[PDB]
Amino acid sequence: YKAAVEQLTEEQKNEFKAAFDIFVLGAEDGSISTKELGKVMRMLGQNPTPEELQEMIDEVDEDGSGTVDFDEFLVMMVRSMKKSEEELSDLFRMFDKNADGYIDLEELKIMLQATTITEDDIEELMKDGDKNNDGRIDYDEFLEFMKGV
Ligand SMILES: CC(C)COC[C@H](CN(Cc1ccccc1)c1ccccc1)N1CCCC1
Ligand SMILES: CC(C)COC[C@H](CN(Cc1ccccc1)c1ccccc1)N1CCCC1
Ligand SMILES: CC(C)COC[C@H](CN(Cc1ccccc1)c1ccccc1)N1CCCC1
Ligand SMILES: [Ca+2]
Ligand SMILES: [Ca+2]
Ligand SMILES: [Ca+2]
Repeated sequence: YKAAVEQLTEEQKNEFKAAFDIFVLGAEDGSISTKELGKVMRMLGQNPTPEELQEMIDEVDEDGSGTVDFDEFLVMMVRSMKKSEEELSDLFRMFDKNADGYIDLEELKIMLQATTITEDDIEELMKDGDKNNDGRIDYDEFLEFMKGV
């Protein structure tokens, strides 16, 4: 909910902002349309249909603008943290190409293709998610990372 968004620390909002920035790369009016959602999806190795992408945009577009702005992105995230389990597993697998149950530094570099976010940002992301210091994020770490401890 809108209010719950204000429970996020200032650092969480910034991190979500960094993620939002990747989606709006080269976007009109800096908001996420089906076009940008399709580009990230494709960069992650998927091949969504127009119906699937439109379904995702409508699910989080609260003002019927047809696009997702940062405020709506935040609410969307707050909502998933506080079905979500399944999307999380798929997302993990999108990064875990060899299916060994880990996301290593190289696999995270997928986010630099056709791209705002930098290698330093990636190595930092890795440190944030890698709790046991083995240079990788396993599924349990990933879930804790995505849900918030
Ligand atoms: C590498 C694969 C294991 C991940 O793809 C799984 C897809 C993702 N979904 C939704 C989704 C998108 C983003 C993040 C998590 C889930 C999907 C839907 C439309 C287009 C591409 C993927 N789900 C489709 C139904 C069950 C599998
Ligand atoms: C997967 C979770 C961490 C966040 O859940 C949001 C995703 C799609 N997101 C994020 C996303 C999209 C593609 C690839 C990775 C993550 C989303 C993003 C932008 C616009 C709309 C939805 N689904 C929410 C319900 C249906 C959509
Ligand atoms: C799931 C999406 C809404 C984006 O989530 C963004 C980041 C890291 N993502 C990076 C990412 C960028 C763009 C699209 C999808 C994901 C991430 C990626 C891989 C492994 C761990 C985190 N999470 C860190 C803690 C909560 C936010
Ligand atoms: Ca909107
Ligand atoms: Ca892997
Ligand atoms: Ca680890």
